[PDB]
Amino acid sequence: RESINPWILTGFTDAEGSFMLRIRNTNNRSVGYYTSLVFEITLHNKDKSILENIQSTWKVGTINNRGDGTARLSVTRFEDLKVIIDHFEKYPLITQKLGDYKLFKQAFSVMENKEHLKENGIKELVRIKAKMNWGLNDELKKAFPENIERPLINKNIPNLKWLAGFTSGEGTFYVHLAKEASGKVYVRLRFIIGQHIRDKNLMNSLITYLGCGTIQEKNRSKGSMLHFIVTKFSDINDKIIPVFQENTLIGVKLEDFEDWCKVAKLIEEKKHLTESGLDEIKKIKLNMNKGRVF
DNA sequence: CACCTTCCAGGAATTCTTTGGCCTGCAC
DNA sequence: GGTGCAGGCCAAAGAATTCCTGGAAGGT
Ligand SMILES: [Ca+2]
Ligand SMILES: [Ca+2]
Repeated sequence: RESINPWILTGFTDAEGSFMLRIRNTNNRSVGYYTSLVFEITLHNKDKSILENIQSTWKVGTINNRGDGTARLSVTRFEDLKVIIDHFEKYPLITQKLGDYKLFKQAFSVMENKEHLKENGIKELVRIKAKMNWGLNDELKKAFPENIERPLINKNIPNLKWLAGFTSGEGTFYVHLAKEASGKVYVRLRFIIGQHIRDKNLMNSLITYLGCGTIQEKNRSKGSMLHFIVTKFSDINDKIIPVFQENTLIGVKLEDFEDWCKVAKLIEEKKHLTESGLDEIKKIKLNMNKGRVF
């Protein structure tokens, strides 16, 4: 179906997706190496439509339906990769994934000269794979004793469309219920984004760019990880909800968000204290997030 | 028959979600 | 014979995501 806005695309890619450089020796007597370039996303079936719309937008890559209960989009056809690179040069990433993507681009240029089939090709492309992702496997580590640091990237959030894309990937909207013996049962709206410590910068940018929220480190559970949380109702209703209302989310999360706002209006109309409306809230919370059923 | 690329399917590691509960300090 | 609540904190678990790999089907 439909295609996606470019910045929504880049944002969602910062959240999910991987750029990978395969370097595998030849099963043939050829003492050489075959080098593959792959950009692939793997999601729960709920969001398969996204995988389509990405395809529909790039018109490259294949979409495989897995038995894992997930769906995967792969782009490895060499010339098709141009599309990808063309995109992320006109709409760059901002998370640490940018680093990996850049190495991707680098590798592509090395293979574009068709020199990868050359000894020089092998020498350079390994120097690249060592830097991106988990680096070299043990085999390539023994075959190529070499010297390979890595500084953190600190880019600024481009716009709100990027945020709607990214949040559609890694954001969360939670309705917290605490029900003293008063029996009342309190309601609270939380908007959470969980990131690895390496993306601390992004987190910081988040607060300033939204002008609200608070960062909770989470190290007594080793992930590492840390969270960006917004719960103050003034900020949720005056700062968060309008953002994602004018820059719509994508994927099932949108529906979640919508139900979220249902709760938010009820909490604004003060109808959350009456038990009937509180029942309405409970019903919504029960049928969203992990509770929704597709 | 051979190189090489593009694809699928599998899978282990781990990074997200998503989920709660506890605490505190104002207003009143 | 302070207390109710909103705005914060503390975290866990599994599963959705991150990466990688083996094997083989398409083009020359
Ligand atoms: Ca992710
Ligand atoms: Ca997600």
